[PDB]
Amino acid sequence: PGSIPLIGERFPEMEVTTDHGVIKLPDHYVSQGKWFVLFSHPADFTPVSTTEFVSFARRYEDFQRLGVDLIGLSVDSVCSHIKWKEWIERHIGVRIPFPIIADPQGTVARRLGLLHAESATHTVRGVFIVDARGVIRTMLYYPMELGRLVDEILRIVKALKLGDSLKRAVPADWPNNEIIGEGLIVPPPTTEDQARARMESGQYRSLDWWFSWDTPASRDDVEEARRYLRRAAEKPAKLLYEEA
Amino acid sequence: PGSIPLIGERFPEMEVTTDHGVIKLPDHYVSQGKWFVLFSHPADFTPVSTTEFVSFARRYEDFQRLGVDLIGLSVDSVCSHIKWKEWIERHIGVRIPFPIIADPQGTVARRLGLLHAESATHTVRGVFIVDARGVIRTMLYYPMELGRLVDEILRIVKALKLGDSLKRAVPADWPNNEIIGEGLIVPPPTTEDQARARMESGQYRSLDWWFSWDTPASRDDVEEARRYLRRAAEKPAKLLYEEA
Amino acid sequence: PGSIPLIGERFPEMEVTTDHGVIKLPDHYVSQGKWFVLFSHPADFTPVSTTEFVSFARRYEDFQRLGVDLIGLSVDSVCSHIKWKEWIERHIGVRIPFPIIADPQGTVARRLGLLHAESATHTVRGVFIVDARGVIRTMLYYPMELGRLVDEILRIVKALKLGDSLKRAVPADWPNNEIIGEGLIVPPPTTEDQARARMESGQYRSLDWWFSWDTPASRDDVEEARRYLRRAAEKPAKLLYEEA
Amino acid sequence: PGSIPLIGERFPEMEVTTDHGVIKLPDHYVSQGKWFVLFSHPADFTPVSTTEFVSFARRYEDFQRLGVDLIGLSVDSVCSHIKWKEWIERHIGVRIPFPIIADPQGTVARRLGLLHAESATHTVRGVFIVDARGVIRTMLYYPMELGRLVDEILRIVKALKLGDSLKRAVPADWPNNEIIGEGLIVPPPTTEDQARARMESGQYRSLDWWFSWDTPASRDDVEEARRYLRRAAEKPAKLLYEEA
Amino acid sequence: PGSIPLIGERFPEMEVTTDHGVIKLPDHYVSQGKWFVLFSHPADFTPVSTTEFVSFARRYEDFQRLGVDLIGLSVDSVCSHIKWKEWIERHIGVRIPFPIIADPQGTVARRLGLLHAESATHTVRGVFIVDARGVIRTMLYYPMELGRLVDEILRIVKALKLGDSLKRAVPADWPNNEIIGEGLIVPPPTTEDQARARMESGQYRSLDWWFSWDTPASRDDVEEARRYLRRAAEKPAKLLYEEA
Amino acid sequence: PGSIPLIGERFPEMEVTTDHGVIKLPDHYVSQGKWFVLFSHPADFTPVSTTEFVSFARRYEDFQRLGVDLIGLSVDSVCSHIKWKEWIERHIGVRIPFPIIADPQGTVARRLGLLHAESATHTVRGVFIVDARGVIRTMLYYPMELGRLVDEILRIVKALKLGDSLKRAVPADWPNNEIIGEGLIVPPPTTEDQARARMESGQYRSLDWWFSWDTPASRDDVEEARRYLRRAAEKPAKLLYEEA
Amino acid sequence: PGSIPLIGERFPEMEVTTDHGVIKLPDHYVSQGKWFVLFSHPADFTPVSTTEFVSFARRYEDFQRLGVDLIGLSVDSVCSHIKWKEWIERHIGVRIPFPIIADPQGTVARRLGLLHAESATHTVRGVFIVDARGVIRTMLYYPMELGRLVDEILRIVKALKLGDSLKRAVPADWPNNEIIGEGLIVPPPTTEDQARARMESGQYRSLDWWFSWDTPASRDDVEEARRYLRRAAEKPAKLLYEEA
Amino acid sequence: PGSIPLIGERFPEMEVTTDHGVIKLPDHYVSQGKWFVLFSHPADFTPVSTTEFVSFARRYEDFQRLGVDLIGLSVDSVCSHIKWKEWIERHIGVRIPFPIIADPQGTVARRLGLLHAESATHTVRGVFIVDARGVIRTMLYYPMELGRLVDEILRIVKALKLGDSLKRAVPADWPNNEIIGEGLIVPPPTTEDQARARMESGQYRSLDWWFSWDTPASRDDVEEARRYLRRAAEKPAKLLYEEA
Repeated sequence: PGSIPLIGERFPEMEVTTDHGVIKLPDHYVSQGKWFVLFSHPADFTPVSTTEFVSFARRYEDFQRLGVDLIGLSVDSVCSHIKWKEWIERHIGVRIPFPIIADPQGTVARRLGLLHAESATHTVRGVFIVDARGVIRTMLYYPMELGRLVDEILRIVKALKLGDSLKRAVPADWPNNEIIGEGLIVPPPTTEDQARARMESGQYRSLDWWFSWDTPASRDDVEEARRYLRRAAEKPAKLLYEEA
Repeated sequence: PGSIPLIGERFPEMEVTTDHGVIKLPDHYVSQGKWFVLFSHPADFTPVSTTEFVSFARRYEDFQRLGVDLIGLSVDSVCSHIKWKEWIERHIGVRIPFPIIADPQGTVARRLGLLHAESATHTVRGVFIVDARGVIRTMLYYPMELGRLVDEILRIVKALKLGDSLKRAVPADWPNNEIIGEGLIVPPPTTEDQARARMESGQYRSLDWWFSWDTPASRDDVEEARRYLRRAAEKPAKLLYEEA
Repeated sequence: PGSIPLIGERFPEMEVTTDHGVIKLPDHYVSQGKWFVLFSHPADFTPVSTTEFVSFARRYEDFQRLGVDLIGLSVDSVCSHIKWKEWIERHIGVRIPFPIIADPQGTVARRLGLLHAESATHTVRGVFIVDARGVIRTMLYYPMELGRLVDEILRIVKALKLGDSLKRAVPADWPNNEIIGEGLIVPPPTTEDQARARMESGQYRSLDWWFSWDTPASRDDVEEARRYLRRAAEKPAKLLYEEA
Repeated sequence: PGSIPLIGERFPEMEVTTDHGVIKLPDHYVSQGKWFVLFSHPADFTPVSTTEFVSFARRYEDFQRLGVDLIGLSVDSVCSHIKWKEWIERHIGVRIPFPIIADPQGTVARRLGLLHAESATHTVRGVFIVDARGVIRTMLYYPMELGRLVDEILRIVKALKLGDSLKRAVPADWPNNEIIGEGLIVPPPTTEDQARARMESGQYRSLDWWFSWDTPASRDDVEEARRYLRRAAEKPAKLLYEEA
Repeated sequence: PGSIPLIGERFPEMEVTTDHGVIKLPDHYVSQGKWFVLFSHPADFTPVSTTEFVSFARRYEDFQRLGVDLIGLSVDSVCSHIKWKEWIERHIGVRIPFPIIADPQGTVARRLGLLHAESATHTVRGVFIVDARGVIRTMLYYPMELGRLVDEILRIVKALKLGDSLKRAVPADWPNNEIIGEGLIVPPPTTEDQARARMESGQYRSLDWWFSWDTPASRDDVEEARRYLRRAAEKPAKLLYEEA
Repeated sequence: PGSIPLIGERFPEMEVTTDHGVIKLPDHYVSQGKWFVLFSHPADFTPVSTTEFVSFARRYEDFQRLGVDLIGLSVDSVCSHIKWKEWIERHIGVRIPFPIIADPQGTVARRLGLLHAESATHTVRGVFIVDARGVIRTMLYYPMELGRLVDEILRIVKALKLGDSLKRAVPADWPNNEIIGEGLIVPPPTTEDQARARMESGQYRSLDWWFSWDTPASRDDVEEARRYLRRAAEKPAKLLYEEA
Repeated sequence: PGSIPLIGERFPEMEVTTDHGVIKLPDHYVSQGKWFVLFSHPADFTPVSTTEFVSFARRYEDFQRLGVDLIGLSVDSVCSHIKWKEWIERHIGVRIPFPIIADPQGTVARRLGLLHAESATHTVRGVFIVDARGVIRTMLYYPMELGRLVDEILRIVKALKLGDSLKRAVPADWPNNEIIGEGLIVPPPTTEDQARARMESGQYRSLDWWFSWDTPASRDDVEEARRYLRRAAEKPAKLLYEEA
Repeated sequence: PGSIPLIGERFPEMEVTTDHGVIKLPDHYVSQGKWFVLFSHPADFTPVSTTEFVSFARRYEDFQRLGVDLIGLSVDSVCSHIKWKEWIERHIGVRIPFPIIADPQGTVARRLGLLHAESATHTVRGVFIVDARGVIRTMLYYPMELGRLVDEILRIVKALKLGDSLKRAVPADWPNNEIIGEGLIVPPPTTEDQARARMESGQYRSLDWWFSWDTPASRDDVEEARRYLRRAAEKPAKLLYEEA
């Protein structure tokens, strides 16, 4: 096994070198009132990693609408990062606008547990979702051989921010949940007195005293979440390889 | 501040008590030639967890068809697991067919790093995808306040089985990748000789010696994967709360 | 092979989550000048445990009259505790009025030595009798297979309270001791001069200088304690399973 | 705190010196197919301890009916044990037929955790109920100031032995339980398949799939157990101090 | 082997429970300007031990007249001590007026090295002679099978007090030394100059510069010591077993 | 602050250099079926030590009659021992026939715990009484300022040999015990069955079941032990200083 | 400070990943009878490193002619190495024919002491000259800001090989030493007999018994070495930036 | 198996005994605004070491022009150093003007990592180039059997001082680099913003945004550096051996 930071912990304090300059994490993003998604890839000039950078870049505006910044990470150095970006700009027609951390001695990698048994030398496809307080909200470890579904990363941040802003929990497969649809869950009672007050209140649709929900998300909130999933499910209109 | 098992490692040898009896992991599933998805939830008779069990139960046939079994985990005991499943079948009309681990002392939870800072006593929403050799392939850690997207778990398992059988890596957002669509990536050359040989075979479409791909997945495999994402993107025709 | 708290020790300082909320032990009871009985059971929705909650519930007023509060404990979570009590009130027609601690990681169980070799993950049927100063006075460890005698727990608390106020030791089987009946024992002399002086005073009935007693308990005190034992001896007029 | 052996563990292998000679525990009883109750008292020529020794002696034949032997324990030496026994025979008219362990260095006391904070030098009123396989079944810790209810010790050994022979769990306050009276509880199902097979059997009375029971105890078993409690509840005919 | 306090060290600071109450050693005696003889015996109601208690009691005035208190010690408890003294008073006609320490966990015994290989559980027949400054002057260890010669304990104390007050060393077998009779020895010179001065000054009988003596002990001092040995040598006119 | 060998332990294996040659303790005496008395003195050419060597020398014959050998010990060298013995024969007229260990680095002294607080460099007046099996039977520690009573060392070996051969314990002050005179004590019963059998057998004089004795020592054994004490008590006929 | 391997030691046993594949050092070269120069550079697509790779590639045949292989090293990955080589081939017209180690976790850099205080993450410009036995012969540490003089690296391996072949030491600045020109030094005598015999044999030119030399190097070996230094001294007629 | 101080670190503080007296390193040279080259040699009166001292002595002027002092090091004592220098002056006609450290117990050698496997006892041919701030700028380790090229030591210090004053990196083989001749390299951009600003400024000749250079070294700086290399490549005019 290996060590990791945990959901509910402050992202560990660290200075990192990127292709945009030196930055402190998580302070650089807190100070801007921004969430960030830190994600890792094994090495520059690798194909699955290249497809993921293009996916993130296509979705950069959707992340900006949510007040979310993107930052990559591999063990390759800054000049390799910049050459790889230039190659993607020239050959695929896509500009990567977000920084990439250079982590040559694996210092960041070992701190975030991004070195798995699949490779002693190269990080797996780690994803840290960090809110504007610098708190880790969600962690995903995908392997070398499988690209990420970047639309699920938008769904996660949109639903987490909706949860925070309405004091609600978010049901499976939201906003297309099979029980309550675009409904959001009221945090259950934690005492018998709260359980009673809730059974007697009639304020919410309920299946039991522990399962109440309402529909407090705006139609804009619901449809933007659904658009991410519709894009994931859509056959692309024109493949970028064709005009390359 | 927590330890996890790692991608590429054997799922740790353990005996667990489920509401179906005592089993050895990963042996029980390895012996049947099955993959398994082990996932955790904080406690029984909690609403997000209930929406997730209903989502998994709706997808159970989709998992079975792939040669994949499901096993749950919370810190609650077997009698609570059985009462909760009875509750779901009676009040929602859905039978949960797969076992749930009872982990009251958190033995399993500490082994798998499922106790994060969000709760000292209750597991987060962890997901271990384990192949038929008993090897961990992917790990996801969703928080208390956010339900999983279960269709992404199906897409991960399908893309992994495809990549394993076709000897390919899977691009971002497969089968709807913006660069190569349903194409799968040839693992890149590891030497200058292999790179020269690959580029002077023209056996594959390529953007560079390190980015080659073909389209070896069948119509059926591709459409199966697209079915998962289309179900994720679509609002269900009727909601299960109406039927209660 | 396990540690325990000891008679004469302060009940250890701890914050516990109950189905009534968060409390500090023993402070929450010391602050009210109340004794408490903390008792454990293996799991919610187990039958012997259900019989014991119903027995405690029937005796709640008897405990209340001595200024003794009740608090249960199992490794199950709050929501399982509230659902279990709801099942008891619905199916047996008895409301459980006292809190149950939820101890999902066995933190409290390990602190009080409630995990024995009968089960690695579930608490035996422990009983801690703690006075208004927060001091452990008596400890009982019943196994999984055997319900407690709750009337003996009343008789212990009543006899302890009498012993403390009257400055007496309590004979075997009080208030029906075969030697001295409802007599209480004068703490024996600790010196030769004290022994000679106790014998020369002839203030008490004696069998020897180390064995003096008197009858200072009131008729109401003795009758209260004899009531507990008569209820334990007599078959209930009507069984609750009947009107179910 | 302090250390103790636990319910479900084999009584610790040990040679003890008693006023009947040296015996190995638990082998000396195992080898005769006998249960034993080992109990402790702080010191010889103490008044509460004397009342308890007389209680146990009066109930000697009730213990032998159950195939249970008695063995005592204090930090006093053999010659003190024999002088104390002679004093009880001479002044109270009661022969103590069962051995007492001499534990001068507290070697046995420390092994069984009989030294609590009430006294660094004298054992509290410990009770270890040990079955004919040498397994600890129940442990009670009464303090210096409070004599035991010896009839509850008979009720425990009778109920444990009945549970063992009829493969049943014993409800609270048996044989006077307020829900099922003299009924004994069928150990609950541990799987969903068994829970369903049980509720389709209609083989037993049931409040739910986890709360089944029947009435397999002999009327002799029931009335003997009730008789221990009726004796506990009975004002004695003639106090033994009268005739001294 | 095993650890001890040594001649010339302060008797270890300790609080001991006696049948006369709690006292602090050596303070209780130092604060009175009294020597004490602490002596041990294996167990109360043993026959050599009884003969030794009677021998000390007969010599109690001789000890008191020298400004020496007696205190005993066994692993037996206070009540046992007092019952044993009652037995000696009633059956031998001798009152034991001095205190006995109760040492049930062997705490004092381990401190004073009174547990030898002859018994793991009961002290041998240790004797600690302690002066009015709390300083250990002499230590004797007699075994279980052999009663002490109490007159030699009187001789040791009288000779040590004479040596201290007259600034002399005491010859072998004093006051019946075969070379110098009742003579006492001048501590020898420690320098060549002191040797020359002494071997010139002619103030003392000498066998050499290192062997000088005088006779500074009063006739009553000498006769007091002779009387201890004369009592040792003479068969008592009447044996206490006869007049019982 | 010192470690000692214990009664009941084998005398520690060691090779010592004496003024008679190198010997192995205890084996040199065990080989011959001899007891030995090892005694120490602070240094050669000290006056108390000289009186003690002369007292041992005069009693050599009494030691040889009991099959006891004598062996001395100081931190002085073999040359000093020979010069010292030659001085005693010339100036006092007494041959020292027994060997003295030379212990220059205090190797033997530290092993036997003979370095006490009185002197960090010179041995106190230790006595080890060792039987023909090489077992330590009694230990005495006299200080620098006080010579031994050698007749008590004879009485100890005599009483011990008599106790061993007759299977008896020896009362206080034997053969002049004030309760039973020259009587020897039968080891007390260790069980109730032995107590009752012994008492009703009438075989011995008794004061109680734990205090039995007879008179199995020959008149010669008794009068020899008494002569030691008579000699200890007698004013010597003529002093050796006068004819010196 | 930091740790290094040393001249005269075996190059540490290690498997390394290069852009030509996986090789074992030093075995891969030892098994071919080849020397190797392992050199490091901080990162790919850095300008000093690029000039050094071009210098090495220009001298590749000079190295091959001596039986010396070249192997580079940086913490950049294999794909980055190959893209950097392509760049050099495309923009400078120079093919890099030798392998580059990929050392992303700095496993090799730490083993060889290539991380200095100038950078925590990137190796300085290290040079290990390793002979055909696998033995380290010479180590150079150039910093980030200063490219190496590759002709001195040729002079070192040429001179070491001559010295090994001819059993000679090589004077400062060989083959242009100011004292002995192209002379090689005879290893000095290690004894006075050798010193006398060396001087008397008149076999060598000599300044003293410890300073003898001859001229055993072929004209071709000398001119090869002089050609390395003349190349180092002469400005190229055409600069490669002008043919880009 | 050796430790070294590193490039970028301050030369370690040490007091060293030389043949010019005690000096403190590096403060002695830092004080004067002087760089120093500290070099080592195995032992005095060894032939390769002699050729090296002569090569340094004859280049002393070139070192003085650069504000560089020289200091030697061997394990030989100060008297040997002075005798050795006298021998070089007398027999070769060359005065050694710089000090030599005496390092008899290898204190300095061990601190600078100058003891390698080639000799446990004698130092290899180490070179520490230390700047006027007392920082280590370059480290060379030549072996016993190979003399240094002292002109490369001048070239290093000349190139380092030039890089420092013009803020430039020095290409391979400067001033005869095969790509840019006497061109000096601008440190590469560390961000994409800097890369773009530099490429659209057109201020520098470039091969790419990471490879910019200009020619800001004076004709004198370039020709002085090139003279070092011309000297190294020139067959000496007359060998000093003939004059000796």
